[PDB]
Amino acid sequence: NPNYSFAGKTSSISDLKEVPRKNITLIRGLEVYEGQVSPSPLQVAVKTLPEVCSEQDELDFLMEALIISKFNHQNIVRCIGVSLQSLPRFILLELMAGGDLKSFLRETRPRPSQPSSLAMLDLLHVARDIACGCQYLEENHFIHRDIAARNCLLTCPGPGRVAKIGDFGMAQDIYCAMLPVKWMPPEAFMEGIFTSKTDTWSFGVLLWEIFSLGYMPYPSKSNQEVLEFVTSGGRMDPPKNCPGPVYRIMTQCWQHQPEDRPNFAIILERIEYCTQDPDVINTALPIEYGPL
Repeated sequence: NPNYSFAGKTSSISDLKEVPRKNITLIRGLEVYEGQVSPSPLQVAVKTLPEVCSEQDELDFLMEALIISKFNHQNIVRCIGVSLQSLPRFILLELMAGGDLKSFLRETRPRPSQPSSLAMLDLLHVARDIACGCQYLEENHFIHRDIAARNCLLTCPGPGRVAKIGDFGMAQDIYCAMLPVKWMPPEAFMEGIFTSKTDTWSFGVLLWEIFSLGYMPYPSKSNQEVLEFVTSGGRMDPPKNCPGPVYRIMTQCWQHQPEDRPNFAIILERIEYCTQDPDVINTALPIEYGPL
């Protein structure tokens, strides 16, 4: 019966909104499923706990539910509720029909078949959306410890999409071959120290992911190669066609000392300035060659 504290308030399993299992219908796989909760039922994403799981997996599933349920921000995926009293156990989330941001960027790259699928403003809007969520976490003293394109989701694929932070596993914090080293600042991988300025660093890496249209950070480098590179002052080059003003946000996010990195209010200010600049937003994204 673990307690969870966020923004000075403590909650437990009893605070989670239990939805009767009979009101929940699974529609398709997306494990995660599209579902409906009951003339116009609510469309949801359903995250499931495998019945064949360990006891730690059970506790981790509960904690995930507690964490997400206590956030209240338009750029953090909503929790509709849970169904923990039937098996397999469910967490019911906001349906994000656009899927994860990394997959979206890769699949929606400008190609000859789709020459204007995305523009710079689309990318700056995604960046602003996630920075807004990050500012909310910072203001509420929550350290994400796992900001990355794979952990962000889109409301829909088409125009008007809103990006949100969707996953809260805190993968960077060991307090390893699964460690997301490519998103971690020096103090995190060396000393295991995390603060809101460690989220700033990771946001810089996300910005690179966005403006590269979904490339893996540090092209051709392994995890240890990246660790040694970043420790010695090495930084990524700009993504292809990346405007100078946008690259400078990245390089500010990657200052060696945490105190020299911007907070999320400043990041948002800088993203807004880029969004206003015609030379930035009139920059064409590269076209990835393919058939008509």
